[PDB]
Amino acid sequence: VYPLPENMVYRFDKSTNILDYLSTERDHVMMAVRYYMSKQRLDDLYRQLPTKTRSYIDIINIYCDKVSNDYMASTKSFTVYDINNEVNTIMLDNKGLGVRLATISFITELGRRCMNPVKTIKMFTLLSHTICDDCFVDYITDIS
Amino acid sequence: VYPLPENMVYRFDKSTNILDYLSTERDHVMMAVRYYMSKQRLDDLYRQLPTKTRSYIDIINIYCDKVSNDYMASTKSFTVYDINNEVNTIMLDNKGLGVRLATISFITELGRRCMNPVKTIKMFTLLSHTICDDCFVDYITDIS
Amino acid sequence: VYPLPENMVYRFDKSTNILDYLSTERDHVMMAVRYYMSKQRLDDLYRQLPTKTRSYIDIINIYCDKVSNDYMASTKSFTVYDINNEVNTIMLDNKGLGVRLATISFITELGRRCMNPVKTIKMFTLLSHTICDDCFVDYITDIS
Amino acid sequence: VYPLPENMVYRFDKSTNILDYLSTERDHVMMAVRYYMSKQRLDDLYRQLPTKTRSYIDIINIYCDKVSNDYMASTKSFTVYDINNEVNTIMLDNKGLGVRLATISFITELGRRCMNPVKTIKMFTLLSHTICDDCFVDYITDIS
Amino acid sequence: VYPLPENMVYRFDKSTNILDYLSTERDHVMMAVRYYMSKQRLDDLYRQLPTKTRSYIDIINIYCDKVSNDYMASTKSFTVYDINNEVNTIMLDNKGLGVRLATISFITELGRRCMNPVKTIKMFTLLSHTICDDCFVDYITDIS
Amino acid sequence: VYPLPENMVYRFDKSTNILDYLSTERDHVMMAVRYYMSKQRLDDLYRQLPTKTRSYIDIINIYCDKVSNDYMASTKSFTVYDINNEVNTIMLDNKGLGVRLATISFITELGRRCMNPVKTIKMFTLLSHTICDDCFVDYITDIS
Amino acid sequence: VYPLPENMVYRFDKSTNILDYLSTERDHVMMAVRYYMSKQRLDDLYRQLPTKTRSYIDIINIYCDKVSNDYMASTKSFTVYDINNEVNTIMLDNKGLGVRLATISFITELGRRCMNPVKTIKMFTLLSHTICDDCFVDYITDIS
Amino acid sequence: VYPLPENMVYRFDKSTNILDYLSTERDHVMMAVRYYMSKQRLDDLYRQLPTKTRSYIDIINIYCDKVSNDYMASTKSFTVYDINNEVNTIMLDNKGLGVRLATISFITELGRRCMNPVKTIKMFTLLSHTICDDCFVDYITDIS
Amino acid sequence: VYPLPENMVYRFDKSTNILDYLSTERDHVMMAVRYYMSKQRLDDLYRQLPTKTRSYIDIINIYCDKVSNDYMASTKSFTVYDINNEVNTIMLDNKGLGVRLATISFITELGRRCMNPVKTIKMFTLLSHTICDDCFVDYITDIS
Amino acid sequence: VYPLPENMVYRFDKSTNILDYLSTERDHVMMAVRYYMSKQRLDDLYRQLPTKTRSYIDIINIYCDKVSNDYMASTKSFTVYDINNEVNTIMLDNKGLGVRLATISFITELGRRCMNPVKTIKMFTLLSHTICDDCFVDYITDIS
Amino acid sequence: VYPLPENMVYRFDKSTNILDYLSTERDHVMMAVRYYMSKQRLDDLYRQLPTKTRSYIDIINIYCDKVSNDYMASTKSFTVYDINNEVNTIMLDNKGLGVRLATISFITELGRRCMNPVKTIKMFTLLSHTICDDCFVDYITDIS
Amino acid sequence: VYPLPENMVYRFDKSTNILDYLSTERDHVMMAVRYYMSKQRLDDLYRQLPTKTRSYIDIINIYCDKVSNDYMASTKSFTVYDINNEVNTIMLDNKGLGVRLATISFITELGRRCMNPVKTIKMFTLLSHTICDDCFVDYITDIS
Repeated sequence: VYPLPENMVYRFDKSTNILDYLSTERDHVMMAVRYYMSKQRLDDLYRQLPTKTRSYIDIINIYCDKVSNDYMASTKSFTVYDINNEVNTIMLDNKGLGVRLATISFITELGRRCMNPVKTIKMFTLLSHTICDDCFVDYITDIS
Repeated sequence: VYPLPENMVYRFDKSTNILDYLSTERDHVMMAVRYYMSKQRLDDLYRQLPTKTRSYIDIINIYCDKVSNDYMASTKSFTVYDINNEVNTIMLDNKGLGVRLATISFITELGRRCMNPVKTIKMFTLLSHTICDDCFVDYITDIS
Repeated sequence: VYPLPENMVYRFDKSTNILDYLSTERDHVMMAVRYYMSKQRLDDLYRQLPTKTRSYIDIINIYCDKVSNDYMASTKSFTVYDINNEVNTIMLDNKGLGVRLATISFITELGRRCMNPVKTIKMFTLLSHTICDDCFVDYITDIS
Repeated sequence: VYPLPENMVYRFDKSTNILDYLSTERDHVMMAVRYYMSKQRLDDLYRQLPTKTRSYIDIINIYCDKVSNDYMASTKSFTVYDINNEVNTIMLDNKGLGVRLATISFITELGRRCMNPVKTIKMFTLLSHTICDDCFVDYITDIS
Repeated sequence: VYPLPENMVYRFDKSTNILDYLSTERDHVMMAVRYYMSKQRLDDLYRQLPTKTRSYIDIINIYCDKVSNDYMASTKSFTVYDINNEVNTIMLDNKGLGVRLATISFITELGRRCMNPVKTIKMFTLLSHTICDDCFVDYITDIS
Repeated sequence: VYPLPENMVYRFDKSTNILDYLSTERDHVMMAVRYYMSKQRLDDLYRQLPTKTRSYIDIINIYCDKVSNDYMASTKSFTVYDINNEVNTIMLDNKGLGVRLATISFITELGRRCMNPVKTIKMFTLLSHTICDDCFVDYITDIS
Repeated sequence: VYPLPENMVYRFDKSTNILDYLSTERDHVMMAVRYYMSKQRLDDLYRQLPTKTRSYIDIINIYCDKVSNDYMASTKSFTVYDINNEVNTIMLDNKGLGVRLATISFITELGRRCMNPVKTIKMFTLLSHTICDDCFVDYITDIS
Repeated sequence: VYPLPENMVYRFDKSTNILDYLSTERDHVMMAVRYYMSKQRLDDLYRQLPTKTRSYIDIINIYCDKVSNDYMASTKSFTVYDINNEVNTIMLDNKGLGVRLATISFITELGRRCMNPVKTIKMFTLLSHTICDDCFVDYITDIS
Repeated sequence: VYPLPENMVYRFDKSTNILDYLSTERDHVMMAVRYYMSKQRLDDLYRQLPTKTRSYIDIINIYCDKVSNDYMASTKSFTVYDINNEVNTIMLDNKGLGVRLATISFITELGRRCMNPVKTIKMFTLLSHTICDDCFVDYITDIS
Repeated sequence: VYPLPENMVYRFDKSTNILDYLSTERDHVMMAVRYYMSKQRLDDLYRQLPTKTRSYIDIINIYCDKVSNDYMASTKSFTVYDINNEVNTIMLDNKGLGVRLATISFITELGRRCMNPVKTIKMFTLLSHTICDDCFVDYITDIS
Repeated sequence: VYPLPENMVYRFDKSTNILDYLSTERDHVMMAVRYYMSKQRLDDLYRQLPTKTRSYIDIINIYCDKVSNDYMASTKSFTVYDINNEVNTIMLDNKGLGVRLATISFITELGRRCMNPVKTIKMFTLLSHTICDDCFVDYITDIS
Repeated sequence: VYPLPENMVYRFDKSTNILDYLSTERDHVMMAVRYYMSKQRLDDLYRQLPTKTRSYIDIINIYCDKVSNDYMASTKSFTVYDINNEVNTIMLDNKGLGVRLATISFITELGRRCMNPVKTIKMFTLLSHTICDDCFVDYITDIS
């Protein structure tokens, strides 16, 4: 509230939201276990990727990291399904590279805000299919 | 086969198994998209964890990393369920810290070998519940 | 003015405001002396803090740094007093961690904008009392 | 479009605009050649600058980098000329350091958005004359 | 006492003196809050200083750091006032650079030993006026 | 002259030639402004280049940097035009990669020696067209 | 022998085997000369390789380094010839990438154990022909 | 040819000579395989050398690296044999350390220029015998 | 037990064995005190060793570290005495360097497993006499 | 003696005292063996310590390192026993944290001066019991 | 002699010339003592220089280092005197900055080649007077 | 004088003594020239020293640096001669290593305090002869 910028308190509430999921010691320990497992798995996955896939990851980092540096998801009842379909529709109409990269950043931010890991990775899996249309694949292979 | 150590060819076949999942350019690009999203999400998650949870992650790293440095999952029809229940049974009988840490490393390795992300993170989620019994939580809070 | 974003010139005026305080060579040298003294004192203070206090500082850095990276004070007649009391009132009503961390960042920014060192550190001293209610202390000890 | 923030797609379109200039392999190679030449020239130029000029560059970095971290050009028919004259007019009226530094950052951003190198460096050359009035030179020599 | 060097126990008592100020959890948290605020403010201040002031800070570091590497303040009732006046008197008689730099180091050490932040920064503010006589300013501008 | 190697004095005269362009404080400040702008623009350009173009830049660095480590332009009336045409003629006769890379290094050195930025970047622009014949593009795409 | 693991003494005997080749001061100096020459040559070779070849080297490092981290040659009368032919036969039957990478690691280990440099590099030369069948080349170009 | 320094085009032709050996994809892959093997072998060799041999390598680096920083081999029909014998003759007459170190650098450069690995390492092997006369061994043991 | 590799649980039990020695807070603090003292003493010891001894330590590191990277002690009633005598007997028969280095690594591992510091350093002291026979000393001085 | 500060020669005699223990090559080699073993054991011990014990070690480092940076043992017949008992007596009377930390630093320095490893670690073991009274444990758990 | 570049053997003879001054162990030890003393003195001198002098040193480094990277003294009877006077004469006629910087590099190289330390530093002392004419001082203060 | 430690003002006077030698701009520039020359010469000298001499320098650093970290010369009429002879006399009586190392540190400190470079290096030259008696050479060769 006021003297404080209202946008500011909301941002801080949002940044401390994980704490509502860490109510007991058991919750903390389970989070630690899952993080260890997930982080080891991701580090290992990258270690098995050949340079073709690594260069595609580099391209995504180049554009998504640039924009991000230059400039309902934490709910219990979260509808990735309609967001997916809305995305699919935007992609059939707009054939630019930009909107595809924008979708990647948008979904990534929903993933940051989502406190359910199974839901998060289902979202990533579905939306990566939707984002990788023939148009996106053609851009990525062209500029790599 | 022979002059080569048979264990060696099997290890190399295993390490190149992801390539059977990367058959088309689209498969490569989707993998790149999912990796970007997953890695951003994990980096962001850690950034929101308070020092209590970070110290619990440190403990797991200390023991699991030590052992790992000192010393059916890639299939289509993978049964985490029975592995879980076998683990649950070992934990009711053996109350040592070691077997709990061993389970973490074991499941982490199954996660490395699993080429299906939704299945992998369901496994982590279920098994982290099973591993974090009152006994494990008590150890972790005691030594942190 | 215009072709330039008006927000931009104001931001640049604000960032060069210290220069009005550095009018003579003597002003520059006194600033250098005070900075040396203050910076040595702060480095020394941290060096005498035990790990309990350091972990509490880490928690503040984790959340305040996250928000800050994700997203009248320079006047002669500055009223910390009413700002304090407004803060105190917000804290009696809102018991969230977020608003407490938001207050820390807000007051820190007023401190950045304040060109009077005695006034600045009186502000910090008063407001740190106000921010550290039983609610904030309970959060910080809980998650550390 | 919508579920996506409209500002976001526009930002991503803007960040991928160079790709319209890299349509053929020849375009990529020529860009690589020009970048090598330009970057070698700039590195070499700095290497021949004495400490007086380097300290003036440091001052610009200190204030422009601070603001930038705290917070029609890509067209074919780009009018630096009127922008220059508008700037010249603002500088005759406003004698603050801030507006001069703001002009530097503003023109630098137009340079980032400009996909024509000859036009870009003509812009820099003209506008550096306009920005470096006696007022700006006096500030810069005073605080260096 | 004895087998131990008496100077040694006194030095260790002195180095652990902050702990008498950190008696409760609230005291620890308030210290953490004030340190965060003060350290952010000081880092920000330096970031707004032009190269002239930075070179003056460098000079102080060069001589005070050299001597320090080559080789009543923590009380409740601390008299900066008489120390100031004693300093002022030494400076009217001794016109050397050395005694001015010695005063800086001396007052800095009193600041280290002072467990009251408002008193500390009042001391720095007053004594920086006293140390920066025309003689000191002349030395500093001459050798910079 | 003599006891000194004549080549040596000439090299030192050449390395200090920028100083004739930095006669006034205004000249120093304008140079600082232009350098800031040019360097920001170049850093930004690289940040928007995809991995295809970056690998082409790497190839140029690999060969031009190797040779350079293993082993009239500063005038007012400089004729890039005839140098261009001489280059064009050498390239129609000699189809080797080496002579193309040699041209890049040669023109880069003329750029180093040129104290006029508009002339320099016109030179780079023209000569990059001339160097990037079908032969050069074919080499670069082949070995990348 | 026993209390010691027999595998351990054998491993240590193997690791100190070079010392039988360094019997005189002359042997040490000749080894130093040959190492300098060989290491300079290899560093220089890499420096002349374009990014295409470097990415192929990266692929080999990615898979061979992964397996190696996860998990008769020192004789006078060493038969690379039959080992080659055995390898050739395994490759005609097994078309997997894994067995090709396994051969690389296997031959590399024979090279480590071989104390004759001319024999070692003849082995590498022959076996690199044998390993690089159309199948291996197709894998490597596909995933790069 | 001319406007270009003739020495320069020749140097660039020389630096790109490996490309004539990398005509097919198979040639690139075989080069990558051989480089991996050779580089692993050399890294492993150094790892088994005791400090005596390492200090002898350091001596060669100290003098050969100093000179190199201060300041027919790529043919099909290359005669190391006569070069060896010419070297042997120079060493019988000149007993200085310098000429021995000069031979090392000279042969190392022939090795850089030689595009045949078996021939290169035969050269190194033969010439290291020739260079390591009693005179060279005496120097190296004396100054180590 | 089973689904888990039995070797794995045993390894994890072994790696967490210190925790049985850290049952109370006092045990933790005493361990911290002893570690500080022991680590300071060892760092200080190395700092007083001349380059002769440091090169001998380097030799041990070179061979023991190589093997270790390439590839009853925690009991209350531990018999170093018989292990010593068994070692002494192996050394009278086997005059190789390898078995001496193997003994060093073997005893070092017993030291890692031993949770009694006085017993551990008695072991090291005795066994270092036994390992350093005239044969070992001759090897070490020869190759240093 | 004189022109030299007598304290200085004594300090240098003290710093070279280990050399009287390194009279033969065998003595050097045994020292190298014992250092390797002791240092490996200590590095390994730390690697098995959980974060609780590590934070207690951090506290000791924070205060003992601060004082040490701010500001009969090498004999054959050394009496730790009476020093222990003197310490025990000081601790029963003085309940400050400082004197406990002073004892740690004092005993650590005796350990530095002691050239007998078995005696040194017996000293550490005994004195760590004596220093870790209920008072010290209470301080350390309170501030961690 | 020939197959070897004659310039090369001469360069290597020159680079190993110090060895004629290190004929005995005593010569080596005295060199080590003098180097320690000289290097400590020079490091200490720089540590007492204020930023004015440091910026003048930076200017010399900028130009002398640039030229050196871009591109009778070791005798017993060395005449600095005539070289000085020749330099003095060149400076009265040539008023450019370049020739002054060239003299610095020239004399520095004579210093490198001079194996007598007293003679070397007399040379530096005399020639620094000669080089620092009013013309050089004016350049250096102007561009700093 | 008093409130200030008298030792402190004297230390600061001593640390700023060079400034009396830097009275004019010419003095600053000459100092910069001499420092550049001396520092280049010393860096170059070390680069030509073989590992034997470097290990002797390491030994001096090990002991002199240890003591220095653990714990009339600036006059116009300075008598190195009598100090030398006093040293010579102490060395004939005291045959310890310590007193020789103490002399090195003592003379090094006189060198730090001496503001005349020719006198300083004459001192180093003379005293290095005096310190390097047969006794010192024997120690240094023994422990290297």
